[PDB]
Amino acid sequence: CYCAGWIESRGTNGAQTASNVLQWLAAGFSILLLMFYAYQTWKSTCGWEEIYVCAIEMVKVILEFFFEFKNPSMLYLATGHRVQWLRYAEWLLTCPVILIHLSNLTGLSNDYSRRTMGLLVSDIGTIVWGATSAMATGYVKVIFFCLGLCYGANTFFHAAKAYIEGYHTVPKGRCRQVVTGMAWLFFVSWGMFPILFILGPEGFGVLSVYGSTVGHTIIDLMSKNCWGLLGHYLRVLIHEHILIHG
Amino acid sequence: CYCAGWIESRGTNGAQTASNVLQWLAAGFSILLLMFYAYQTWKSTCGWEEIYVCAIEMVKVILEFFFEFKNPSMLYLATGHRVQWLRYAEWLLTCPVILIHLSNLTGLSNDYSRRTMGLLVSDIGTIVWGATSAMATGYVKVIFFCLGLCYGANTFFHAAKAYIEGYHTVPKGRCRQVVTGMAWLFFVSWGMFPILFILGPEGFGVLSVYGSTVGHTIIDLMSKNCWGLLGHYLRVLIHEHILIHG
Ligand SMILES: CCCCCCCC/C=C/CCCCCCCC(=O)O[C@@H](COC(=O)CCCCCCCCCCCCCCCCC)COP(=O)(O)OCCN
Ligand SMILES: CCCCCCCC/C=C/CCCCCCCC(=O)O[C@@H](COC(=O)CCCCCCCCCCCCCCCCC)COP(=O)(O)OCCN
Repeated sequence: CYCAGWIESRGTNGAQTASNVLQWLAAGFSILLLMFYAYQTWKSTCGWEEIYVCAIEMVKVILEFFFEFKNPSMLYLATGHRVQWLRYAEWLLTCPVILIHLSNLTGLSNDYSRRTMGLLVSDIGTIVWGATSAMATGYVKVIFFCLGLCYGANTFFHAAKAYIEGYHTVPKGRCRQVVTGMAWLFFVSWGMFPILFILGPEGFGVLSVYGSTVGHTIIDLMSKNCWGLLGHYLRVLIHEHILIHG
Repeated sequence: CYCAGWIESRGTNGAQTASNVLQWLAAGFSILLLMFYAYQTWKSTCGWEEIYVCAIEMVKVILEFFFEFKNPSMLYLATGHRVQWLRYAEWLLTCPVILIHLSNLTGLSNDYSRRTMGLLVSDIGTIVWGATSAMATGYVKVIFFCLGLCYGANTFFHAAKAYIEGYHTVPKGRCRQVVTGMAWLFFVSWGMFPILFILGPEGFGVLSVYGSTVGHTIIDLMSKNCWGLLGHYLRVLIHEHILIHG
């Protein structure tokens, strides 16, 4: 198997250095957040969503530092396109959990509405179509990217509805500022996901593998570590409000 | 890109014929079920889960008859392993919806418990690990298959709990026989999914591409078309019971 499109070049030895540094920073942040969540589960209240997302992010970052360009994480394909399977697998593992966290922002409701079901179905669909577009190499890539755009538009509409509902159910004060910050982080990072797809090697080859890895690491820290930490803080504030007033 | 493991052989020209015949049968069954579900949505009650699963199955069967060995549906990989991406993408699209149907068997409850959330997370994880094992080529394949086995064991435990809960909430009579048949179909087909993985080219190369396609088509008809039709019949019986008694 030669396929000269496999060797190519992943970066410029400076994007590689930035990617390694950001991977170390993400690993450290995920590890520290995991110890913090373990301590909180021991003492305070803690949700399973943030812990699961942090654990998956830590595992993904370790595998990205070690074997990002190896077969399970990087599919090389007969078309000459190196597909970052690790990215989309981690998306499938985390983003549904992030939206399960988005529903029931206040970690108090035990049940989930059908809007959550539509959210999850649309998100799984949009990640599936994004992966297929990454592996689709051509006009099929454009078709599957547009399918993912439609699914992600539905996902964004449902997520915006969930964010408005959370903003209104949450107590007035610090809680709504935390909800607004969560919404900002969520929408910016989840809208940079398709932007990075377009700019990355999976779309127009502008960002290269290492630059795309750098950008995806940054918005991965934003969308999962920082967003999960803000969700945990929102849950802590809600628990305090329930203890005092409720 | 030569990679002599890509050409190989997909079947014996009889497994190919059986695969084509079963694809035509699945396409016809999905089309007829789609007209039936459209008629039911027009006249009777009909759930979105069965319609969505049938539509995805019809699209998947069309793409399997036409471009099953083409790049978007078949990733060829630098390792020489032809990965059936269409299979795992369709799994990610349907199986979560099948489990959303498994929760709320009686199409009456608007809310979903955290057990449904765990079901969906475990199922997405098990499909992700199955895809990674299909692309992982070696001891990494075994490791990811075992990870998928753990996730699918959790999924099966939660699905069994959901089936017992549905069997007990459903009215006594035809409804519980339909629930039992749904449970039998679900567990047999979803347990043949890893059996077919083991026997297929993604595991031990015993079934070949065409034989694996034949088996997956059969248990795809069982797990999605027949199971969805039985779920629709259960919902129809429950609606009749509500109309008469409830
Ligand atoms: C994740 C995997 C990525 C895969 C990569 C490849 C796939 C490509 C697709 C990925 C994503 C593609 C999406 C692009 C299309 C998005 C267009 C879209 O649907 O836009 C969505 C929203 O998404 C956005 O990003 C636009 C931002 C607007 C929403 C921000 C505020 C709402 C929530 C904030 C709550 C805090 C304040 C609440 C009240 C404040 C005071 C009362 C439209 O809602 P909506 O707006 O109509 O809501 C109902 C409300 N009228
Ligand atoms: C889908 C994508 C496939 C990916 C392929 C590669 C990934 C490989 C993994 C895929 C699947 C891997 C699973 C293999 C290992 C799973 C074994 C396992 O976990 O087994 C699970 C599930 O067991 C079964 O598979 C069969 C369940 C028996 C039926 C029970 C529910 C039906 C109820 C309906 C009618 C019954 C009447 C109810 C009451 C009657 C009156 C009292 C253990 O629950 P459980 O049994 O302890 O429950 C709690 C009950 N005590």
